[PDB]
Amino acid sequence: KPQVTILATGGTIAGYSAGAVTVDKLLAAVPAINDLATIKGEQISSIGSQEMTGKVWLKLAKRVNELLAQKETEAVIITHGTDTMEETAFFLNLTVKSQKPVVLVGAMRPGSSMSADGPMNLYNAVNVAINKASTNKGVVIVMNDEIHAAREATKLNTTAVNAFASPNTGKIGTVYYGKVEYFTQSVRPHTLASEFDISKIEELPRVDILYAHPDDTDVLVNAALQAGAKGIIHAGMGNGNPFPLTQNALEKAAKSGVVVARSSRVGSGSTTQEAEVDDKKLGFVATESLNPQKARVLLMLALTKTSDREAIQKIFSTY
Amino acid sequence: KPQVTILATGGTIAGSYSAGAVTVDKLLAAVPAINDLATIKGEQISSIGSQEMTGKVWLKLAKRVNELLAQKETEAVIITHGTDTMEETAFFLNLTVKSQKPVVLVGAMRPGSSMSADGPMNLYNAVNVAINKASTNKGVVIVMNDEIHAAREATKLNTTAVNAFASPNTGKIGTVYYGKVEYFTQSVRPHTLASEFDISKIEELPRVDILYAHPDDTDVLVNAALQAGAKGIIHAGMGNGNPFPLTQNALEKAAKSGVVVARSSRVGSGSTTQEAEVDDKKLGFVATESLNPQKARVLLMLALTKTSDREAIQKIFSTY
Amino acid sequence: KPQVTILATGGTIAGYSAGAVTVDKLLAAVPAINDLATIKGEQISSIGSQEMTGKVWLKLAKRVNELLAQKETEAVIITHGTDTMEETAFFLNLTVKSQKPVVLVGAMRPGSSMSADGPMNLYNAVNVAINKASTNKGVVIVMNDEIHAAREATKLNTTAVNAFASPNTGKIGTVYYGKVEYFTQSVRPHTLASEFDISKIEELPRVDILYAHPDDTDVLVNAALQAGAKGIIHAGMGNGNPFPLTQNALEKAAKSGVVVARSSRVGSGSTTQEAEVDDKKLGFVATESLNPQKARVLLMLALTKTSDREAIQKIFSTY
Amino acid sequence: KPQVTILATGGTIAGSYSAGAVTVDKLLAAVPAINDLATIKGEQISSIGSQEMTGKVWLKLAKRVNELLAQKETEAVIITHGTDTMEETAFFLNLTVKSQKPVVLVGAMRPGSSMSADGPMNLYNAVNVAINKASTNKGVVIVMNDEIHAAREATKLNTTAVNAFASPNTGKIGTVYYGKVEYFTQSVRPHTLASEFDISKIEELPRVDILYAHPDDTDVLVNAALQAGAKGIIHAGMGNGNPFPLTQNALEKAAKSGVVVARSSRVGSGSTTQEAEVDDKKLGFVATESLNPQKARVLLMLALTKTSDREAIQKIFSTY
Repeated sequence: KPQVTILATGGTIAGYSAGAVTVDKLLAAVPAINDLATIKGEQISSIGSQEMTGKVWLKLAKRVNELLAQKETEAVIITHGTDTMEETAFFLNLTVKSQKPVVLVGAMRPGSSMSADGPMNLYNAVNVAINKASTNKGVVIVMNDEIHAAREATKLNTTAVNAFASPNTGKIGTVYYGKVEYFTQSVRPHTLASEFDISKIEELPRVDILYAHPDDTDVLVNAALQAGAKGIIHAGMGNGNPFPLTQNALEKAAKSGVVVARSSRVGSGSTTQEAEVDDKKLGFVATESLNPQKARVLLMLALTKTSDREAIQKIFSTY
Repeated sequence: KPQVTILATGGTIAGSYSAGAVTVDKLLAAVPAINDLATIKGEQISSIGSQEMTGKVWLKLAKRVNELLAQKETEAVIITHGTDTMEETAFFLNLTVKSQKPVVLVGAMRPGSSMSADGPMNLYNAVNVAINKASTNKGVVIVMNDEIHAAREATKLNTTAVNAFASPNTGKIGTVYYGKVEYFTQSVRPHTLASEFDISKIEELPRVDILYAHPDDTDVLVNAALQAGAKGIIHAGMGNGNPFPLTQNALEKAAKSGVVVARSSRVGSGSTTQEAEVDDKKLGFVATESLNPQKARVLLMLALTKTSDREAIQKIFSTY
Repeated sequence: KPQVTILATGGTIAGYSAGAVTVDKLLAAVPAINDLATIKGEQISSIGSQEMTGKVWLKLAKRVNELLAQKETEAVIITHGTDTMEETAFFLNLTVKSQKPVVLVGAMRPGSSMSADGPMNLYNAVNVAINKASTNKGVVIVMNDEIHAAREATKLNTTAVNAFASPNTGKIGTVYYGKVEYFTQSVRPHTLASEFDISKIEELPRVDILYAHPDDTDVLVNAALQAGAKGIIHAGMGNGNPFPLTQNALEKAAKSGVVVARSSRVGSGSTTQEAEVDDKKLGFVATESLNPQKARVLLMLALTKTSDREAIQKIFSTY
Repeated sequence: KPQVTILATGGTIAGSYSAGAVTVDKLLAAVPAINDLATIKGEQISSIGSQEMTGKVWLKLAKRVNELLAQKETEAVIITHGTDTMEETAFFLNLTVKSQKPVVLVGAMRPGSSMSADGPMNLYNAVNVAINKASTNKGVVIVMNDEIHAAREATKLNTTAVNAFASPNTGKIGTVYYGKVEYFTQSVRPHTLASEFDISKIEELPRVDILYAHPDDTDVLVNAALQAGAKGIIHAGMGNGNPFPLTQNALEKAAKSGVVVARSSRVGSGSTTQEAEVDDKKLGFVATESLNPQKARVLLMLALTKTSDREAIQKIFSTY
């Protein structure tokens, strides 16, 4: 049987020792997985996803690269809370240097809730990890019988069991009662094709996210920059447009060396280059086909190796 | 024919006798078909991009729509507006217009100069919706891409697509295909005449800030809004309105200091429920439920023109 | 406590005597509902939804009107299979003469499946039935924490727990862990405002559904008409367009007195009047904002009281 | 500049030196911008509405796209096609074109004469996608409403909207905004060069009927298709491909008689799985999995040009 390691980041999502007790619990909740793979488990952290920090990210990614280097460790499944699951998977996607499957799975309902999604999500995540076709697909998310590329996925609804979507593309595969089928695959660089390496990095650059609205202000740009932000993701109106006042504030901070990346509050689509705001002239970067919270993870990583407007924009037009 | 007034908030959404406003005059030439259906009056309320929208433009606009709609000769009011913030303007007027006559906001995802410009058709369909019988008492509506959306539900969800507008929580209330208007549903949430908000004597809207949550969040943005004098704050939290621990304490501090903290979600749809993870009652917050951060901000500025009481404000979010 | 009757149409969807044993089972699976309402239960039928017939429909609707006439019967919940659930609810919506809530609920996963949606769907359906706001909303469907108007709902996916959508509008309300919220309501005539009455009707008119495709045929029109169809729903290409050959066949059958209603295979949108095909001249009716399977239920009902092209078209432009 | 050939299957999707086809000539005048990007050749393969499409037009088209793509001077091939059946044509060529050079199908939801006609912009974006580097080896694609859709996944899902096209099971593979092409994904399912289907020596496609299931279903439509000589039948069943009992027995009879019965679903998305309610193996049916009834029909006519074997045909549905 394939050996797989489940890394728990908090509590149980679903209902001898795999290693972590949290993982032994899940294995009791779903005795089913044991006929599928040899499961070992570790407790990477003990938090809720809304408490996650860059430190936990580094910890995880580094631990994931270790596990994946071992010839007898076929894949790694990370049980994660849903709130920030898309940020962690995206990070890992640009930071894990392996062709082996890394599957993040979670649950919209407590395991103690009637009709808890967790058990089937776990059963399905495990079948995807050990599936020959998941190799080279990059980091993926398994929720509600669907398989999403980590670049494309976002949590679009607050409570629905089907809260995960890939607004710009769509899921890449499906897994129904453990049967896995892939129809597409990402074409943008991930994992072994990523230029970022976080072994040696211990702290990530500060990057704040600003939310645009009419009658906007300049004090939040100011406070982020005075608090030491290296980058600022501006979730702008429509096609990444800012209120004239905050634009002035964003132009001053870019001259002060803070990298200002224009995103959008909108929810989907690309925040294009050469639309209404002139980024070359003002010194901003356009985040293109990425939301504010994922554009931030990219900006943090970009900042660990550069701060040139042209080079960062190239990264956004690349990943 | 019915008399319709068109209030221009910026420039021509279609194309590149004087109705009253030059912009309106270029629209009428842009697509003449509109003249065979209504006697149009045009009026320039402001000349800006929707990203430059401000509370004062909002106040002037509403006050004007109310003067126009009191007139028997005026059947409807169409507002050409930029897309970026159309949803906030529409939502504001919806809790602020005291008439059941239709108030229609229309725009274009592409420049009038563009090839396959969407503005002409949206304008034409918009005149049809304004003069249709079934549009009365439906509240303020947005007409874009052959669809009719309720003001409370509409949001621009894509940066560039001609079909950028959606109502994620519900769906469009009707359709308009080459002038043919049909309604299939209607908002059961109070609006217009049934709204308790009256902007008549208001010169200024209170300041309400919106903060975007993420892992490794901070408390400096909360404090700045506080110092900058925010009367209220919308927190687009993680998942079901969840704050990062550090930023929750900062928020708790602002609520003690009298700033109204309303929890929303950066997620995009769904409700930021009560009785979820955060104890709002104990922390002194208010859950905005089925509203995105930006419309939750418009409801809060309004609420604040009347009350700062947490219970009342919660009730307002649970009603509108 | 409100009294409510659950009418079972087949087996258990979820996990003293309410009446039907199927209903006693559900009550054991979800002891929760018993603090909510006084439940009585009946077994209207013992079939899978793909076996449903017009006879079962009449039976149900007639039984529903009876129950709803009783002052102490607050609402009726019908546990139904998902395949044809939209056809039954639509029928009932135009046939139940009451202002009381009629809620259809089902399950995409077996109750014996891990993460079965049935228990929470039942818990939620019961909270909606007894909710003061569900009165006058017409017949509704409760699936996956959502409330759909019966006119608008369709099963859009074969396996997803979230397979129910209202493609043209959207759900009208939500029910999360029993908390119910309505945001919209239908504006098209239902229940007490419907002109149809099925007490006295014992058999419904035959109406076949044809599927359009390039290189289409005329033998299926022919066989439906020779088999005695009174109406034929043509699920056409795009905006209800037919292949020239089958159009000829459809024009001959309309002259032979079969009512031909143009719908679409497309999935959403209105199959408009005065688009590419001239219905007046050819004698067809345009089904407008309705799919093939729901346009068929309407045509059957229209046929119980008329067969004039103008009057039927008015019904399609009405309901 | 790159040389692109435009094959017109009907009329002008935009607008109301000779490229080679008059229609193509009107397109070039409709939007000149296209001439600054490629040297265009035009060609009228047929002049019909897409609802009149037939198997023979499909065969001629493919055979021609293959002659064109063998030529070194030909960089891509754009096919203007009516929307109604664009998805079947695209899917056919996708399992039938032996070249990795891009094959792009474009159309318009509105008449070229219409106000805010979508055809001009779609045409322009379509030329950009055909001449872009990343389009090679992506398979046949449809370009509509600023989006690039894989042929296997595309379907017209709304009767009138300019954004009628979607890929319900996956999503668009990329986007094209004012000529700027980006790809975010690609089909992992075999197409074009990797397809085992070769139409070169084929004069006719076998007859495959599609039946629509519903409660109180019948057996007379199954028998008629049988009598009419159907070689295969697509059954758009209820939910997960479920037939009404009566019609299942009729279908079982056709499978015994050598007609290939392939179970699909009228539902609209999802897969018509195996190991579901019907025992296909025992009944002799084939499950079409993640394919709608109409594309499942195109795959089956193809399969049938090679085999009638149930196992093989199932494998083909499980692969493409």
